Amino acid sequence: EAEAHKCDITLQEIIKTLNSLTEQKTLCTELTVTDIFAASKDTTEKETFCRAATVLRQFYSHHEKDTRCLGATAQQFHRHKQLIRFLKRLDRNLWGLAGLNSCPVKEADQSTLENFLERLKTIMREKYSKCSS
Repeated sequence: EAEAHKCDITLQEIIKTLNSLTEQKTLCTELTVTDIFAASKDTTEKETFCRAATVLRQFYSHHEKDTRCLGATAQQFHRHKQLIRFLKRLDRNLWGLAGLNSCPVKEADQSTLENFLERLKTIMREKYSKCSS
């Protein structure tokens, strides 16, 4: 089924979705998140995708039905379901390519969902330029 590669087209749409996840960078990113980009000795690109894929998992399960991220507006609701569908999509498109179920992401200080979403985009733009071989 593969022809050229599974990193130019698939991962490409995964990067665009990455920037879309930074739309709610104010009320939903006020909580926190492990800093996987705080001390990365020498992990792999597929291991980094699964790690951030687990953190994103809990982000689309509870924060989608939590009131802390809801707010208090009729338009904020219709816009919320939009970020929940884009996030759950990247959940399988990020690690689905990695190939690693076990992903112990419980070793890091309490970073912020903001600085983490920024380092997520950057990491996808410089690391995605090394999938070919």
